Amino acid sequence: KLNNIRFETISSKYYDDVIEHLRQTFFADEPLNKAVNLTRPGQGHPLLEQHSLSTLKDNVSIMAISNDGDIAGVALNGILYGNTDIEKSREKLNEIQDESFKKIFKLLYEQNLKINLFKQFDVDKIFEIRILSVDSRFRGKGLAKKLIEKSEELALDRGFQVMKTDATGAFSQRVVSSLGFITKCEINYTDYLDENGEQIFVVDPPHEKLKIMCKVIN
Repeated sequence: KLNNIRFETISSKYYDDVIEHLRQTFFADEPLNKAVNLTRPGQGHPLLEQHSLSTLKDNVSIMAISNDGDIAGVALNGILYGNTDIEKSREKLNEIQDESFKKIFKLLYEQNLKINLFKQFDVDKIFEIRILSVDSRFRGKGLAKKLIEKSEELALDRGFQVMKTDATGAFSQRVVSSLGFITKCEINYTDYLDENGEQIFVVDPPHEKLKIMCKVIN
């Protein structure tokens, strides 16, 4: 049944299910992952999975569970601290052995250098939406938007004042725009070129831009 969907904060007993959901329905089809053939469904990826698990452990992610306990969708959210040493990401960047993964990491890193949301809003932590995923069986039910609404409700509960997402896809961008998020930084995939003038990411329509977007919630 496509109804009686429940929303809950993701706890450890569910990590396996959630990671499986991501392997099966999300990772391979995300615009940038797809552009560089990062992986295929069910196969997963050690780095993607490590990152998702570390995110889950922030205890601010939301899942939509169906009547029979299937993961209908998730919002994997993480906490960004203003006091985290930047160096971190440099080392991480120069540590990766997966060429394809490194390209994505680098684009996200580089764009994030162009703004400082901690200073702009005078906050020491930011609630980051990292993955927004809905299982194909459950599309057309408005779950993606609900997952973000629920994420904002939890963020407010935990005393956050600013939410952020680095949205790589057009559907997620439209969802968060509809909920009041504003673009702070953006770049067209057709404009992000290697030294020889060829695109680093050749991305399938309708995905055209990476947008770093944010919302003041309190």
